[PDB]
Amino acid sequence: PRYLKGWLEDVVQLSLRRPSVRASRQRPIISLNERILEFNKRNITAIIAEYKRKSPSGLDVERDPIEYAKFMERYAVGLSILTEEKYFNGSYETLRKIASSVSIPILMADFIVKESQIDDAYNLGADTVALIVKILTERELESLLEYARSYGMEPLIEINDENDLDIALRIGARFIGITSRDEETLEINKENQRKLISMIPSNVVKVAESGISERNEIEELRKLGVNAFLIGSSLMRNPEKIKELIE
Repeated sequence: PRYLKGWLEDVVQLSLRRPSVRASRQRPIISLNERILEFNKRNITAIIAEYKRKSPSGLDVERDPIEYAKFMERYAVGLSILTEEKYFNGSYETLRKIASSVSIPILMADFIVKESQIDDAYNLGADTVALIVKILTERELESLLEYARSYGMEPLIEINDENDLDIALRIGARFIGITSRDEETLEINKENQRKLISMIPSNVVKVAESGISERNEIEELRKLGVNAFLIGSSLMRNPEKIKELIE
């Protein structure tokens, strides 16, 4: 991994020791990025709803994950399942049960630093994974991207600054998450998010992440080229909000 400190250094060290799983996957990969493009062509707002019990940027929510996933299956373009344990209270077992229960694309979101976490995602039923440029070196990014693609997955490459974006383009990313939240400091800066979005080629599928709460923001960002929107805590607290954001 890259040189880090504080909680990111910790979570990376923890992730290096994440025990791998032995599970058999049940269904072919279904592409999240391709379904987003299809929603775009159908003029349907594409929201990726996140399931997460806890995070550094919110209070814990304890709700039925299957109920949540089945509700969101009617409206969301895909689901993101947090599986990091210490800071997000995630679990691989929640990923597996949700993936066994719904038929929309599933992104496994964690701090992926080793190949066996990609094996884990595949074996638990996820259709893709996130890779985070802030924590991975160029070499790790290219290797883990190639490995995920060898399973048929197209990872979401997560960026937060111009240097991160340059690397995502350097490694040939086709699917980029532009987060307004700096994972190290938790600062939300949407001016910077919009700047990075404006510098991404048209043929990359772009997901705006963090700080999305109003239909009007979705409309503005769509006009700026954003293809989909990742929304977590607001929907953990009030799942029905997704209905307003799509209409």
